[PDB]
Amino acid sequence: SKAQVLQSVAGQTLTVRCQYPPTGSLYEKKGWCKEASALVCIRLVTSSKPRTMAWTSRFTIWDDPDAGFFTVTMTDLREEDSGHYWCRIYRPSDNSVSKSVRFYLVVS
Amino acid sequence: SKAQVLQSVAGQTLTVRCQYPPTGSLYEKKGWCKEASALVCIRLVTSSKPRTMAWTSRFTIWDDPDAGFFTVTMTDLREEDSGHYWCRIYRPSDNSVSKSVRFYLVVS
Repeated sequence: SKAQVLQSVAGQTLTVRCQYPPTGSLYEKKGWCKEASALVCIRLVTSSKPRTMAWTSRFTIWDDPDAGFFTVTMTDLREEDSGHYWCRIYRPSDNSVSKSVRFYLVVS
Repeated sequence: SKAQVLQSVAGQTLTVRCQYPPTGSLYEKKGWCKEASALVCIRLVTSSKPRTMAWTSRFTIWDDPDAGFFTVTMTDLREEDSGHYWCRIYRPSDNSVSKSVRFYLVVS
């Protein structure tokens, strides 16, 4: 789909916000992954529970359903981080994707 | 000078890191401003003391000399935020600029 272009420079920190509608008492895992192929997106970080300090190296997610969005943070950008990414939201019931946004990160 | 290009989309949050060398026990105010002309840069936010929650609406700065850099955060980007900006570092002694980095923010 038409990737939204994000651009920064090496050493900086990237912040990406992805909003989503309410699903009641049910919790949807949030994920950030990098496209490796048209049909492979490698998971970089995932929020499994709400308002958790979801770590994993340079990548983190802070998700709060009460706010209606989660924020992905990528620190210490390198040229090699350039590429296509998606923030994805997964359903409990079957891990199907209910919302996904494609981004093109350009780091120079 | 050759502005570094930062690019995002409306609604997102922008993070800008500016590093700087040590000045001992002396504290340099940190500022973020937007170019209005070649010789006018309007101050948007300033850190007057170290590790302070330097507010002022959508813009904030967190500066920590022990870390060697400060971070400017601009939330809720709008198309109108597009333009040239500088993160500046001011000397005690006379408010002269000891370091400044020019950026071009593109928000679509």
